[PDB]
Amino acid sequence: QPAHLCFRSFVEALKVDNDLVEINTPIDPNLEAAAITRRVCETNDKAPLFNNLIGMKNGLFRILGAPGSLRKSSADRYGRLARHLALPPTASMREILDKMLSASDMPPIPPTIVPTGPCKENSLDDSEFDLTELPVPLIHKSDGGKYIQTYGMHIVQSPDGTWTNWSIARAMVHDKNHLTGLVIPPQHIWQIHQMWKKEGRSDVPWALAFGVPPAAIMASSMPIPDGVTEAGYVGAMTGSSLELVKCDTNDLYVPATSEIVLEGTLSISETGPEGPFGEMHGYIFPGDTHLGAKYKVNRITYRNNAIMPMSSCGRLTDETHTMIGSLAAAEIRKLCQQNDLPITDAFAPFESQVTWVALRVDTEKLRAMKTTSEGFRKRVGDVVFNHKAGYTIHRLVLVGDDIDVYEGKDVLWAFSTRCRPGMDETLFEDVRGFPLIPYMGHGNGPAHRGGKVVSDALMPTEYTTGRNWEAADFNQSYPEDLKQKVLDNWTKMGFSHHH
Amino acid sequence: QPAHLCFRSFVEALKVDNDLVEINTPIDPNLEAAAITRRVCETNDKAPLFNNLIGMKNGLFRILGAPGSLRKSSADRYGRLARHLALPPTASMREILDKMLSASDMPPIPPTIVPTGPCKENSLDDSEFDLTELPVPLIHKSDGGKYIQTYGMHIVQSPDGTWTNWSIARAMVHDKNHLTGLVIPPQHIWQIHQMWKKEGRSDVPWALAFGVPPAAIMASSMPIPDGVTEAGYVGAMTGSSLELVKCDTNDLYVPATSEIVLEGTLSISETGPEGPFGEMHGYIFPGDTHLGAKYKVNRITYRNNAIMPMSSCGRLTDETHTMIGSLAAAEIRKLCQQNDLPITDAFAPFESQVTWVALRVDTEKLRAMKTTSEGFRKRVGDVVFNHKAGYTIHRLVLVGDDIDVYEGKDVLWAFSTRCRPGMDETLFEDVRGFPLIPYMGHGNGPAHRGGKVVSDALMPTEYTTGRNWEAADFNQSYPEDLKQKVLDNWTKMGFSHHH
Ligand SMILES: Cc1cc2c3c(c1C)C(C)(C)CC=[N+]3c1c([nH]c(=O)[nH]c1=O)N2C[C@H](O)[C@H](O)[C@H](O)COP(=O)(O)O
Ligand SMILES: Cc1cc2c3c(c1C)C(C)(C)CC=[N+]3c1c([nH]c(=O)[nH]c1=O)N2C[C@H](O)[C@H](O)[C@H](O)COP(=O)(O)O
Ligand SMILES: [K+]
Ligand SMILES: [K+]
Ligand SMILES: [K+]
Ligand SMILES: [K+]
Ligand SMILES: [Mn+2]
Ligand SMILES: [Mn+2]
Repeated sequence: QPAHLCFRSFVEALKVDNDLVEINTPIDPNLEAAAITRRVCETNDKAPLFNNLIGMKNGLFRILGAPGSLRKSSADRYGRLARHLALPPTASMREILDKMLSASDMPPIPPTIVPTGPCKENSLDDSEFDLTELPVPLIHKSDGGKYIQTYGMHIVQSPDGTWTNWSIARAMVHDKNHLTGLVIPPQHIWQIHQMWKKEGRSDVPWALAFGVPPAAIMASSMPIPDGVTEAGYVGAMTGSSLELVKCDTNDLYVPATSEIVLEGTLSISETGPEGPFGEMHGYIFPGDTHLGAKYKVNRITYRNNAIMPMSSCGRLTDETHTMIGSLAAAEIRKLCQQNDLPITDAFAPFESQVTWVALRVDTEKLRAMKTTSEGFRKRVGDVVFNHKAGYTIHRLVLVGDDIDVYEGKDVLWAFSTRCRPGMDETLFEDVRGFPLIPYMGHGNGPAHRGGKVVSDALMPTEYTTGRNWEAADFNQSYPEDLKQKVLDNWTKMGFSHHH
Repeated sequence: QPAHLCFRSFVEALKVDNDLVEINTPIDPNLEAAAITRRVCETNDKAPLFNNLIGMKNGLFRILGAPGSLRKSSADRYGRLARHLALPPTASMREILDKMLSASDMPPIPPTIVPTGPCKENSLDDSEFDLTELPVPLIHKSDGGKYIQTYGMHIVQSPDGTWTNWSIARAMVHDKNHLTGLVIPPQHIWQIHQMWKKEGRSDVPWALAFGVPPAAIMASSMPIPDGVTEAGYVGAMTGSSLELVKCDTNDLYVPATSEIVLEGTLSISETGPEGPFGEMHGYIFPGDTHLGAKYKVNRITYRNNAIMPMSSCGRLTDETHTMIGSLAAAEIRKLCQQNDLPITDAFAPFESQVTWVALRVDTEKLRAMKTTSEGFRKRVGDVVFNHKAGYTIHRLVLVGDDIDVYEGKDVLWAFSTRCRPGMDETLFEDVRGFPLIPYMGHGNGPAHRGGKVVSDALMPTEYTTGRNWEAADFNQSYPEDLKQKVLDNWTKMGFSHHH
């Protein structure tokens, strides 16, 4: 099976790329696996495959850390993400985000039901497993539980059957047969949960599949529109119908090559302690436990020699930055364009801890609109901050065509030099806020509302007659023939891609 | 003579450090020297010494570019600055800024007058020089003149004789015997000029010395207090009285080893076209010429084989970042402390284009103050933004003790995650603004007023009971013994100072 369609093949691809370290000696899931992974993520090293996890039994489980993190070299920096999508390892972020958006104006390709697959190789009924006995990692020393779920896909379906959602939401072990996790607005797992709660008749049929097709985990992490079944979006993106197998204990369908599948129910009534967890913004607040959603596990199925992917999330750079931020930015770009806003590109700078999105403006189109900063900022912020795709993002930075929004140095330059604090900004207090940002949930104001801003780093003439500066840089401050001469003589004089 | 006391010895020090490239073939001062220098500054390469400048005649002049720019390696990143000050090349920014502040609670050591020095080796009277015939560089292609003055020291004295100021302010060639330049409030050259204007009786006696003692050019660039003679501050910092020689045509005193000295007058009545110039924030606005101050040159004296230092300023990183930003930050740190504010450290992040200063707070002291964010931000911003040391800085970021303000990644992390836009900020519209920032002088609001902000990246419990988080990073999220084990086994497992 191709790497983008099969997690086991993806692992092989990483090995073949010299982008994997296999660790065959015993590693403790209590902190050690996650510490190694954390160090990988902070240094852009090779992904760790833990083949010898202390507590592994009857095939459950090995661990792959850092599945969607960065590589060291600039040339293949996003290669691990490219390997989720059948793209060349040198793909740019623009190419990755375009691939993720491509299915948005294509017919879905619905999944294909097959009778069996590798995920059925082994099974454990409700007398034969205990979640507390598996080698579930403790990822950060102050976590409030062992977070089994950091890179699997939750599967829930609307009561009417018409929408099946795939998403990544965290969850930890509660006891032998239950998990607790976040189920919060405006996420689609929450929206579907609310539908079942209003019906009031049963718990939500649920499955959680780990080690799913890489293209599917990417779509899981993306805020594609309400009511759109991710399986058919992934089918259209990849050009192929995804092969799914029915669960044994409910009528949901999971990817045939899933490494590990949990089947059960998400309660419409019960809750349990959840958190704290070391989160995407780089913090944990020890002791901050709150009631979360509660999942009951009735059955486990799994591949021979099953591998559990894990995100050791926190400070830069891991899957929470590369996937949450970038994929939100992609959706925001599309949303802007669909609202007739002249946005060409969007990216969440890593430097902002993916709390900003920089929006590149086609300034020729802007000039035709004959508008002003105040008006334009308000329009952009209303579109984005009133939409689910804007949920995680608290600052939008508008920049003109000279800025590469995929280069954080350039975004920071433009923000710092072109946006006058206060005057060139519009604050949004009556929008949904992202409580996980420390200044929100642990800050001075409402955790769930406000704290958002549009920062206009467009210069005045960008709205009227066109850019009226040149950069004071080597590229712009010297003629072509001179630059080339300098470059050609550089090493001759005495001065100093792949790598 | 030691390197910090003699520019010619400083050049030798750079050579001996393997931090100099001597270019002995012809180089054009029209753009080429500055293009090479620009590329150096953008890549942190070795400083260029142009020994063969097209247009050099009778000893005027060679050029040294990038005298205060960065080195590539982390270990000696600030080594060129350290060489201005007799510090080891591995000195930290903290050590550099402490050295620059050291003279602030020492008695001045006034200069010593000597009868002659190298700066008298050659001379040109007002029948023998023409500024338009010297190899003055065109630094950026759209500059409005040839900017002879980018790293020399202007010398002016109050009418009463009691304050002699040394500073760096730009100036360009106007004609055979005049320069034009910026003389703007609140700079000390402007303050002294105003004194002479109010007296109304003559033009200001002036000298401009290039290739001065490195320790003197550093103090030139620093906003030490009103009324303090830089020569005596430098004497106290270095522990030695600086040797000065009288000008030939006026009674000002210049460093004995100056490479090149211009003597003349700064007019109290006349102006001439000045600018545009490619500036510290990374921009030039072609055609933006305005009237500037006008200097008349009556005499030139110079060393044999004189060397003119040049800053090819613009986008990161050059002397305008390393010196303007850092030295302002140093003075701000002291100002805060003298106003009883619990500030330990200050630095202007390069990422902010040195428009921000991050202020590290001693949070134990803050807690004792029993205050709030709103109150504390206002107090800090009043002290700093009402003072000349705050002139160039438009955003102050308050951070707690865990943040190294000399590391821009950490400042950006804290700003993005701990300061809620709007709520956690105080805007200052009734303070002096820095018009050279594009969003000021070319922006939507008054060029000279407002546009400043205090951004509080202190978390709520930092004011009350103490930090209540741990970072989700390798350092903080794992115990000591584990970290050490991971590190010790890193290369064994398969994973990857001076450089
Ligand atoms: C890649 C990724 C995405 C996480 C995520 C993580 C990763 C690694 C974690 C597991 C390591 C930590 C927490 N995460 C959660 C999360 N969204 C959410 O609601 N709760 C979470 O608890 N997301 C973001 C969520 O997947 C995206 O917002 C999707 O748009 C949600 O899909 P949906 O649009 O169908 O609701
Ligand atoms: C290092 C450095 C400092 C420049 C400077 C440059 C460099 C390289 C340039 C020459 C390349 C470009 C412009 N600069 C000017 C400038 N200050 C100013 O008023 N006008 C300028 O035109 N400064 C900043 C000024 O030197 C500091 O603000 C000092 O505090 C001024 O000394 P003072 O406190 O005694 O007034
Ligand atoms: K999704
Ligand atoms: K603006
Ligand atoms: K000075
Ligand atoms: K704050
Ligand atoms: Mn969805
Ligand atoms: Mn001064």
